[PDB]
Amino acid sequence: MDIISVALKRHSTKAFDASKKLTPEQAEQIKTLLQYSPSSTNSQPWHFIVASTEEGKARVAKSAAGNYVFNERKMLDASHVVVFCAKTAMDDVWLKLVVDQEDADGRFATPEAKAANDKGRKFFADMHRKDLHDDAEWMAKQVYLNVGNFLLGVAALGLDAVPIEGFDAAILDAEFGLKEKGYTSLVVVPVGHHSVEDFNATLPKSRLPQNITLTEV
Amino acid sequence: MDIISVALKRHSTKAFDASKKLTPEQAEQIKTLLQYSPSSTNSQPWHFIVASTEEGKARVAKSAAGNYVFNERKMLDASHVVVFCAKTAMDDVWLKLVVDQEDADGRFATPEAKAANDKGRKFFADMHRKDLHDDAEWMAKQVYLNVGNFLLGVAALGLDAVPIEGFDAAILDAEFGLKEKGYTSLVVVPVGHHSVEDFNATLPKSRLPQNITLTEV
Ligand SMILES: Cc1cc2nc3c(=O)[nH]c(=O)nc-3n(C[C@H](O)[C@H](O)[C@H](O)COP(=O)(O)O)c2cc1C
Ligand SMILES: Cc1cc2nc3c(=O)[nH]c(=O)nc-3n(C[C@H](O)[C@H](O)[C@H](O)COP(=O)(O)O)c2cc1C
Repeated sequence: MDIISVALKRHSTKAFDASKKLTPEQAEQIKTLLQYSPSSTNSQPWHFIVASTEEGKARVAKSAAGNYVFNERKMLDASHVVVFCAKTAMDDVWLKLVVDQEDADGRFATPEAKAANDKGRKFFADMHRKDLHDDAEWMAKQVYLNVGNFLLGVAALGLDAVPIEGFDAAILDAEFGLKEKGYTSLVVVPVGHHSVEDFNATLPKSRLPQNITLTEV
Repeated sequence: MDIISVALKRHSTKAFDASKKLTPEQAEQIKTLLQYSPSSTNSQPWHFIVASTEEGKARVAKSAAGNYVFNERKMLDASHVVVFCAKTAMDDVWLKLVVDQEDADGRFATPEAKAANDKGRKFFADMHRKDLHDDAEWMAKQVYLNVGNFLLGVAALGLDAVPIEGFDAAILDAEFGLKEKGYTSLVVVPVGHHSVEDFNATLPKSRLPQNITLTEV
């Protein structure tokens, strides 16, 4: 159970074995990972859809019918398929909700601590929706962080997965009633076990040398 | 069971033990982690700065001014500090860097297949920097994905870390001459070991209930 090995061994599955499914335990482990991911000020500006039924994966895959047909198969054949969603705008409600939760779990000693945490959360939230007018992308950024967390996490569970950015968010939004609830699709991640039609399992892993992307000071 | 415990036990350390440094192997491991993270089309539109010296860390801490004082401590007290940077504009010279390392690592069986990815990568990049004119946030989204992978990874190594968004991007960029190289800092991640002053090490992890963030279908 060494994380580097799993980091060097994991890959983007290009073909899933429709027959091999997720344990009801692994199915639970998948939702736990999504939920427990960190976020700026613990804003958790996301929403997830975890397709488990063929009727569900088809609903999702329905967004890959365009010029992303090669992606369609990964969706339908994989055990579970999660489509990460980000909030469209950071509202005062979601903010009150987060702090009310942190309080419910006992993260505040005095009511003054609770207030100081809320003012700090609103400081950052405001500099985004009021100063820089980027709360939508700031929120989308955290969702991606959640994905990086997820990809490594499932890989460490001995599961295969692949981050799909090639899909019509517009079609997916409409198909699930998103945007109405204040959300958008950003990444689709089919999870399960790979089949022999997956070429990327035999191919070596590649990244640019550290002498180009990294500076030590 | 394995990464899940890691995921639920990890926390945003608020105070570091300066004397507690990373072991020689741990230092190489965090670097590997930064390197093998996935990214859309394997574009790796990122750059990292790892400060391990006392001089390096102070230079990064320079960005912890104004209303970001509460983060200066962690940037100096932590064993190593990683500055996550994204490219400011995706140019063909880099798309050529990626494809050349993929060809060199032995992923392409036929020269037709290499030209097949170059086109795939280009088409994806083209619709971002031309049509939507948002390649700056697209590359930035990839960096956050890398951070998520990093946060869980260092935690799996038994290391402490806190993702910092509270710093001055201009000071960090200027202090390192990033704009001229084509980069901008997004997230700062000091990593080492927590001190007993870390009030967050003993506090309970708070997250929203799954009945709000997750829709199982
Ligand atoms: C992108 C990002 C930026 C953050 N910025 C800061 C920061 O500037 N300073 C800090 O002390 N914590 C920062 N946090 C830590 C969050 O408050 C923390 O991740 C969140 O409350 C969840 O707590 P946990 O990491 O203990 O699970 C940041 C987290 C993320 C993901
Ligand atoms: C955000 C994102 C989007 C990607 N889009 C796709 C996609 O639509 N289809 C696909 O097969 N792979 C996709 N990839 C997988 C990448 O090509 C892959 O992560 C990269 O080549 C590095 O290889 P690895 O995943 O084996 O480490 C994507 C990856 C990420 C992180």
